[PDB]
Amino acid sequence: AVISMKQLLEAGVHFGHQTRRWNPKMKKYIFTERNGIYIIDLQKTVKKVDEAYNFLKQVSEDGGQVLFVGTKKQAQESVKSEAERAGQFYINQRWLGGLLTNYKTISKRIKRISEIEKMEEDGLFEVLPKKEVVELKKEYDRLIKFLGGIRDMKSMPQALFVVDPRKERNAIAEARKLNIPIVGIVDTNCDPDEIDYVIPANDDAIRAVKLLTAKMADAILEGQ
RNA sequence: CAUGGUUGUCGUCAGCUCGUGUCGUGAGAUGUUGGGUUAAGUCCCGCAACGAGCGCAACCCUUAAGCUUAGUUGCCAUCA
Repeated sequence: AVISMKQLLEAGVHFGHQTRRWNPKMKKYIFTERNGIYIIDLQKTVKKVDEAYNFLKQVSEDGGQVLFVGTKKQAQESVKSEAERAGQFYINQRWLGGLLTNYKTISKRIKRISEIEKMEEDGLFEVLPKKEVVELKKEYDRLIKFLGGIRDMKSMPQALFVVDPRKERNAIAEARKLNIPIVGIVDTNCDPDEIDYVIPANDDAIRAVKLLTAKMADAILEGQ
C-alpha cells in the first residue's frame, strides 16, 4: 500500500508545476516552492494514496472494474500496461464524448469490433468488392484505435482512474453525471473537488505515472 | 385558392434532416465547426460528440478499343 518516499522523489513525484499555473485549491497539498515550482508534499501524497488503495481493493473484491484513462502521451503506455496487468479496461486515444452517457450508440460500435472480427472468419471479407475490402478494414482500425482497451467492457465501470484531471476533463464530466467515483492523480492547476480519491503526484514525469498506477494496479491485484 | 395524379421551377445546386448523447432557463446549439482537399457536408486528419437517413457518387443504357460464338438476309482475302 504505502510507497517509500525516496521512490517518489526518485520518480519526480515531488515535482509540481510553476507558480504561474496554480489552482489555489491545491494550497493544502503544496509544500513550499523550489525554483518557482510548487513542490507537492510527499507525506500527504502517500497518505492519500494508501486510501484510494483500500477503496480499489474493495472494488476488485466486489467485482467492479476500473476504467483507466490518461490519453496523455506520457500516461499512454502506463495506463495500457497496468490495466492489462489487472485485467481492467484502458483508454489511450481520444475520449469519445459520450461513451458512458451515450452508451446506447457506443454499444453498437463497441460490439462492431467483435462483429468486424467476425466477417473475416465467416467469409464475407473473402467475397467483397475491391474498395470495400479496404473500406471495412478502415472501419476496423478506427474502432480498434479508440475502443481497443474497452472492447470487453459491458456496463458502466464501477470506478474510473484518471491520470490527468485537467487534460481529460471530458471523462470526468460523464462520470460525475452518472455518479462514478474517480481515482485521480493531480499535479497542480487541477481541481481537487471534481474527483473523489485524490493522488497528489506529478503528472508529466514518465516514471511517476508508471509508479503510482502500478500501486493502483497492485490494489486490484490484492483484491481479486 | 378543397383535391388525388402528373409536370415546370430554383437545380443535378449540394445541401436537407433524424436518433442517442452533451451545452444552454429558453428559442436554440453540437454533430453539419476547425486544418487541409474535391465536381460534390467528396474524402482524410482532429474535434462532446457517437451513429444514421434522403441527397452526391457509384449501380443502369449508349459510345471509344479488344477477345470467344455465329455465318444470313451481312461480308468478299487468297481464286475462276
